[PDB]
Order: sequence, then C-alpha cells, then structure tokens
Amino acid sequence: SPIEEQATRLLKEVPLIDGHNDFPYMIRGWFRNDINGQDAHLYDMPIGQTDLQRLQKGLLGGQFWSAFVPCPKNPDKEVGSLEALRQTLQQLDVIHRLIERHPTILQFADSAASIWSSFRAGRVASLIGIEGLHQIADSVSALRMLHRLGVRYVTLTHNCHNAFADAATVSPELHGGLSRKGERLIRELNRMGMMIDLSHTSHEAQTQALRLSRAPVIYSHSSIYSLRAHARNVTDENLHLLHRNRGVVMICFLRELLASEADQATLAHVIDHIIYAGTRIGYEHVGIGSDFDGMLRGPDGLHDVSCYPALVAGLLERGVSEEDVKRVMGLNVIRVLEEVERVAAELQGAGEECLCDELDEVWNEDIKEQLTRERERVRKL
Amino acid sequence: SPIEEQATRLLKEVPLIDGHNDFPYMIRGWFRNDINGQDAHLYDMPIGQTDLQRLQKGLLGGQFWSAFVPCPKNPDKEVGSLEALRQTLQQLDVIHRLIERHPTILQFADSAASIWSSFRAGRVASLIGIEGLHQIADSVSALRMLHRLGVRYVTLTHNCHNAFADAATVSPELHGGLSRKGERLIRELNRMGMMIDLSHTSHEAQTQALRLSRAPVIYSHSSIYSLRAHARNVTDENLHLLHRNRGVVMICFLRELLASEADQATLAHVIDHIIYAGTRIGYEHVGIGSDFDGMLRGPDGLHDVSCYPALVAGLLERGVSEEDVKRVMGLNVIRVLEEVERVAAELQGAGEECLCDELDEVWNEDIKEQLTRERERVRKL
Ligand SMILES: [Cl-]
Ligand SMILES: [Cl-]
Ligand SMILES: [Co+2]
Ligand SMILES: [Co+2]
Ligand SMILES: [Co+2]
Ligand SMILES: [Co+2]
Repeated sequence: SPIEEQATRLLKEVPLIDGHNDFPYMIRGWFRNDINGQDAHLYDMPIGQTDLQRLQKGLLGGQFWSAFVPCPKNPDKEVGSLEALRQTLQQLDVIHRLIERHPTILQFADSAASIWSSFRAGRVASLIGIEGLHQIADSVSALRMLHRLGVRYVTLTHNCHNAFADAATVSPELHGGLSRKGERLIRELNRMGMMIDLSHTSHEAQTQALRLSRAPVIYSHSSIYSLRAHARNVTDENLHLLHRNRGVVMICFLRELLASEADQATLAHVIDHIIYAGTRIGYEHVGIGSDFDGMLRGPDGLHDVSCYPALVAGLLERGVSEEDVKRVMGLNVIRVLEEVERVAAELQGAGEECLCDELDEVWNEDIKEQLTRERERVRKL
Repeated sequence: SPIEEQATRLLKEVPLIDGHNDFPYMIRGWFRNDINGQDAHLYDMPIGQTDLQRLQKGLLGGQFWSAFVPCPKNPDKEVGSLEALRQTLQQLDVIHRLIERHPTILQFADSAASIWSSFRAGRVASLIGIEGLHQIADSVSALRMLHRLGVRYVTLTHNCHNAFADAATVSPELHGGLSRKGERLIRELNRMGMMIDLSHTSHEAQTQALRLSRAPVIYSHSSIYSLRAHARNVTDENLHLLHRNRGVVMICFLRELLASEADQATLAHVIDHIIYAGTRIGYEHVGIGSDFDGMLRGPDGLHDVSCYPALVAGLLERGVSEEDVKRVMGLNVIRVLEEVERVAAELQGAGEECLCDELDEVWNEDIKEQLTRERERVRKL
C-alpha cells in the first residue's frame, strides 16, 4: 500500500517516541528483575504488550521506560515511603540492565542529541521516567540523584496524594492542587532540568503547575476530556494552559480513557483524540503516550508495540500532513526535552539556588563547641 | 629548604590521593547539606580539619570523599536500614553539589584517566566511597545504582555487623568473617568494578575477602598492627595476603591507631607505619588514608589537610626514594582502581551473570493466568 509505504518512510526519517511504557514493571512481576538467561523470553514474551521482537516490528524510534513502583500501602507510613525509594532503585537498575544487555536494540538516551544519535545507529532511544513523587520518599536530594541515574521526567503523582501534589483518582482532595512544597518543587524541577509530567495529577494540580512552570511540561499518558470525560483526561482549560506552557499532551491508549464502553475503544478513537488536540492547540503540542504494559488489553488496532505503523498510517489517512505526523510521532517531545534542558542551563547559569532537604540536627551544642575550640587551637599553631 | 623544594616538585609531578576524608559528613553536621551562600565558610571553616583554602595549601592531588552515614540504631530494624539508604543519597547529593559549585578547585573523577585529567587541569580529583554495606539497605540493585552515581569503593562494614560481613570493633562476631551473602557480593563487586575496602572489617573478614577477591582491594584508612595493636589495624598475616591480592594499605592518621597514648601520636609515627609496610610488602602496596574529619584531633605535624607537604618531605628525609614516595602518594591507589576496572571489563566481557536482589512475588497465579490468556488472544490475531 502507498500509505503503508509512507508510514514506513516517516518511521525511518524521524523517531516515534512513546511517552510511557510499563515493561520494566512487567519484568518485576514476571522475572522479578532476574533477566539472566531470559533472552528467548525477552524477545518473545509469554505475557504483556511489549517484547524486543515486537518492539523492532513496530519501528518505534524511542521510549520513555517507566520506573513505576506502587503507591505505599503499609500501615507504617515512613516504611512504605522508604520502601518505594528502594524499589525505585531496583526498577532503575533493571531498566539499565535491560538496555546494557541488549545494546543492538536499546540505547540509553537522556537528551535531544542522545535520542537522535541512538536513532541514527538504528536503536530504540531508551529514556526513563518515574510515575509519582511518592517514589522519592520526600527527599529532593534523592530526586537529584534519580536525575543523575538517567531519569528525565517525573509524574507528580500516581493514584495517591503525596506531600507535593494531588492525584486525579483519589477523593477527597488533600492540597486542592499543588502544596506549598509542590510549588517550591516546580522551581527545583525546572532548575535541575527534570521534565514535569502531569498525567495522573488532579485538574487543579495541572492548572497550577501549568501556570507556575518556567519550562514546558508533558502529559506522558493522558487523553482528552471533551471526547471522554474522566478524571485522568485533560480538560479544555488545561489544554489551553498547556499551549501557553509550550508543553505536549501525549495521547493514551487506555480504553477507559478513550470510550465509556471499554470494549468499544479503537485505533480510530486514538486518532480522534490526537486530531482534537492538534486542531485546537496545534499539532506541535500533541504526542503519543501509549501506556502499553500499564493495561491488560489495548484498543482494537493497537493491541501491542508492533501496531505503531497502523497509527502513523491512520493519521495520514485522516488528512494530517506528513510534517504534523512527524511532530506527533516524536519531534514535539524532543523539543520539550530540549527546552527543559535549555531552561535548566540558563537557570543554573544565572546561579539559582537549589532546593535543599529538611535535615535534622545530628550534633548537639556540646559537639559543636569541641569542634570550634579544636579549630581555634589549630589556628594558634 | 631543598627537601621542601623536592616535596613540592613531587606533589606537582604526581597526585597525592588520600584514601578517606569525612568532610561531607562535617557539612551535614554543620550546614546540614545547605551550602547556598556558605562559600566564605567552605573556604575558611570554623570547625574541622578540611576546607577549600587549606585543601589547596597542602597540594593534595586527589581525594576519595566519604559518603558515610551512621550505622542504623532505630528499634525498627527495617526503618533504620532504609533510612541509611535515603541518608546515603543525601550525602552523595551534597558531595556532587560541593564539586559542581567549586569547579576551579574540585573535579569529579571515577577512573585512572579521570584522576589524571583532573590533576593536569590543576583540580583535586574528587572520588567517592561509602563507609559500610549498611548504607545499601540489603539491596544489590541499590549498590549498582550507587556505582552509577560515582561511588568507586565500598567499605564492607563500619562499626556494625551487617548481612555481608563483620566489623572489627563489635563483639561477639556474627558471621566470623564474611557471610554466604558476603562471599557472593565479593564476586558482584569484582564484576561491576567496585573497589573493595577492608577498613573497619574484622581480621577474619579481611583474610577471607583477600583470598576470595579476583581484583585488588584497599584499606582506605587503616594502620599496622605490629607497631600498634588494635582491632582496626592490619595484621602481618593480612598484610601478606594483601601483597598476593595486589592491594594497597592506605595508612591512617587516627591517633588511637598510631600509638597507645593518643596525645603522643605524631607525623613520625605515620612515617614509621608507611616504612614498616613498604619494607615488608614493598612500597607499591602502601598508600595514604588520613581519615581527616573522622577525628576531632590529628597527630602532631598532621593537624589538617594543609600538612601533606610535611609528610612527603618526611618520607624523603627517612631515605624513601622519590619513585617509592610517588607510589605511596598516589600511583598505587591509581593502579588498584585501574586493575579493578580492567577485572570488571574482562568479567563483563566474558558475560558473567550479575547478582540479583531477592524480590518478592507481586502477582498471584490469578493475575498471571489473565496475562497469559491475554497474550495468546493477541497471538491469534
Ligand atoms: Cl537532527
Ligand atoms: Cl600518565
Ligand atoms: Co505506568
Ligand atoms: Co499511568
Ligand atoms: Co569515615
Ligand atoms: Co572510618
């Protein structure tokens, strides 16, 4: 088919960069992060919507691999929070090991330049994002170390309220948007060059984050509210504030977010959602955020990661121009990551002060007096 | 003085690389890891044995900055262990921020090549080590992420027994050396290219680690047992096994480890300890491991980080050859780090399997059956 040829050509010209895939958590469920001698299974998985053979088949250019861990449910609240931090390092560890053991398919990327160089080599550009600020255990230091480990976006919440922001699916509201800590964290995320992700966050938390952020943000996996009313979807108000923010809404393949009846959801609905956003806020602010392996079943026509060429062909069939399809595929999310890193470079270049942790006093006054007396003794010499 | 001129020349030819300095924990005690607008104090500290002015004055070429956190003392044992992991990320964060905010003085290094390039630029080569396996919270995944954050050695214990090995100063013995986990961790540390540090570990744990390790190890800050009998010092038996291992004993400035009467300890004693080891196991297996800022007061003549030229001159005055002084200064610890990285490269190159964490089952059989049924439905299409 000529349109299938056109879609294949576009997929080779520019990388289709998917906003969210939970294949690392599927590895934790199935293999329990032990992938030694599991290559036959990693290429041909007995479960899920992602494996390395189907990943090649769909001609995907890049991927933000989710380092999701569940919201803490332990009665001991400090233990649950600290457990999430240890589990986060396990998920970052298995993502890095997945990339390093399969260098011909996957190549790690943390920037616009690293995405392109990965794509030129014929590799899937493998980026990392964490799904919720519960994962950092209330530690801004830990968050900066997650950035150093290769994390390039942070979803502000998952399906639980935290110290910083409100989740969409939890009632009642705790903060009614962002907290005072949350507002201060927006500045720190902009300063360090961490891309803000507004999926899973409440409508009010989106509105506040979109006005406050000095860098463009993303929705790593969210759909349109006007087409399908859901707490997880993006309202017209927040779509306009995303336009001002210069951000990108990466459209989700979750069936509950595309249609009221789940079994009726399709590839055509995903394209309706992409076209709606592209029509109203322009095609430079729309992306693709599948949430593959964050669901049991996908829409009809988008059952797994091999189905991306059908989406590219489907967009072209509707009359979306090649240039606008390339934008939706990956150029938009590359631009946001590029602008996030430029905003960080200019804020760091202007000597903006970093957000410190709230640390307890480890020494009493007796320890400090011994230390100051000792220093002055050395000054006398 | 001609010998002072000779010492100054040697300090400019090769980097004096100190094995252990606890200045990052002093920043946590004094500033509480908030160094914003504290440059006047960071250059001229009101306490302690390390600041950025005195660091320049002593002509130090490199430094393994300690990311030490205390052994957990909480009644809730899981919380204490998980707390140590969060505190470790705070200490790694402040070390990286200390280096990044002072690029003219400090430059981060994680290899032999990066140490040299830092030294050629006129910077103190800033490496990182953690003081105890309590810091990883029983997670080998976390340990691999600490390596990715820039940690290049791990002290197996501090002053507490852990799951892997026995500390020197705690009785009774738990494992009587290394545990079965510890033995398995030695292989993993060799595979990843993490330098093993045997300071603070029991005599039996040293003996076992020295026989088992495929890469050379270090004592980041330990002294000689025959000159001064202490649990923390290295016995003749372990000095010989260190020679076979090809490791380096980095001599400590702790007064309790140099003499029975603490106030009688001196620079001359440190040189006696260096010469003892250099005479018996050769000068290619001896180093300098001050433990500055891990003590209130230092020996007479080694009161702070500005006193390194006195040590270099003192070694030359005793009749230690220029070539052997250069070895003790830094060439030996560079060689160990170089060999540790080569052993890792050859073990990784031979496809040796990594040590995985013990992970719990997150899915029941009902979840797994839904996933396998769902996959087979997609295969039918
Ligand atoms: Cl380009
Ligand atoms: Cl050289
Ligand atoms: Co997810
Ligand atoms: Co999600
Ligand atoms: Co220490
Ligand atoms: Co110590």
